[PDB]
Amino acid sequence: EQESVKEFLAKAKEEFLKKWESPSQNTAQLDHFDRIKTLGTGSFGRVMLVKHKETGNHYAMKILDKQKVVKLKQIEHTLNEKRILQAVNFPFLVKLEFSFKDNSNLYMVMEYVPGGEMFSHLRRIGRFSEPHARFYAAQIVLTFEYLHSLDLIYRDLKPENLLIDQQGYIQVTDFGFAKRVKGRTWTLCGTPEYLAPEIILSKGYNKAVDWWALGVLIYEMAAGYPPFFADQPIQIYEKIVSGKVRFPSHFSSDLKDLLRNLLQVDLTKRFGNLKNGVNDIKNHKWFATTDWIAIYQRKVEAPFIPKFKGPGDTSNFDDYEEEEIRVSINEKCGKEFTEF
Ligand SMILES: N[C@H]1CO[C@H]2[C@@H]1OC[C@H]2OC(=O)Nc1ccccc1
Ligand SMILES: N[C@H]1CO[C@H]2[C@@H]1OC[C@H]2OC(=O)Nc1ccccc1
Repeated sequence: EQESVKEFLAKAKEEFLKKWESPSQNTAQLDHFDRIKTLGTGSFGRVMLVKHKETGNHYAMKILDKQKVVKLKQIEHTLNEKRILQAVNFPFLVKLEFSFKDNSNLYMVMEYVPGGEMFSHLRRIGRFSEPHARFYAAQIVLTFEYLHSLDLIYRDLKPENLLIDQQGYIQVTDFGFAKRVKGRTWTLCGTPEYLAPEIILSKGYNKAVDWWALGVLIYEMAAGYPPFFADQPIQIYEKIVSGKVRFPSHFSSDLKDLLRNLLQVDLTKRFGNLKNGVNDIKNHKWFATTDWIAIYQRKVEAPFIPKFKGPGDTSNFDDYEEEEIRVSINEKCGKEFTEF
């Protein structure tokens, strides 16, 4: 397709490109915030809940150690992440509010989403019913239609990266592997359980890898566990490239048919990567009850609302050792991060 969708995406690309070509920089500093709690950690950064001292607003602050970014070969990826986040705008993406750097670290200050990760709720309940999984899946389909139209690939879809907001809708966080890509790209990155066969085989790959990952996510939401799993990654990779996938008997026939077309090992036959693009997915029988405009407008009542007391409640996140945010007397890796 309808002209309203075509015109929506043309305007979205226009607005993205203006920010992409003139990124914002240096819009706050560390001592504007009080530190509250660590919400998660990793090899080269962590995420902390903070409170802005003048306004009282809460935020999730991602802190990356510049020297560890360089050593783990993530320079280009960290520059991709901040440039993309400062340029996008869509209902189901977390908003970037501030960014800045100092002698030691890079900082990205995001909206705080207090309901926690979809992964926690999935494991507490066991599995989601098909209507519940389908509500979340429709939001990811729309978000990928938006990102792919901007020539972006997301490359890290998994339940840990989908936060649940106060109204029960998804907010996608972590753009650490996202990239603007005209054609193909080649980096090995992602989480093993979610990787498409063409990534594992070191091929040049495209946006079809996000549609494969959506197949893995929908299977995991409806079954309670992902389709390909093992103790060592090499064993996971062998199952993925065979693509041999068994479905629980409680799966509907429509769900199995959709999953066979998303978890298609031949990328030239995979739903989302054919001539009709995303409409092969939106028009599939498993989505026949979905009102796509109502989801986009956030007019559907959600299947589940998280329990929390207020905008600063951390009870839906877990506990980590609290470490210092040190800032060196001397500047580190200045050249490498000039554009940040
Ligand atoms: N979590 C982000 C995204 O929604 C919130 C928040 O940031 C401000 C507000 O932004 C939007 O509602 N964005 C939008 C709306 C319609 C079409 C395209 C983009
Ligand atoms: N989203 C989580 C779960 O899948 C990914 C990711 O974390 C690592 C990996 O974990 C599993 O494959 N879990 C599993 C496998 C079989 C039975 C029960 C659980």
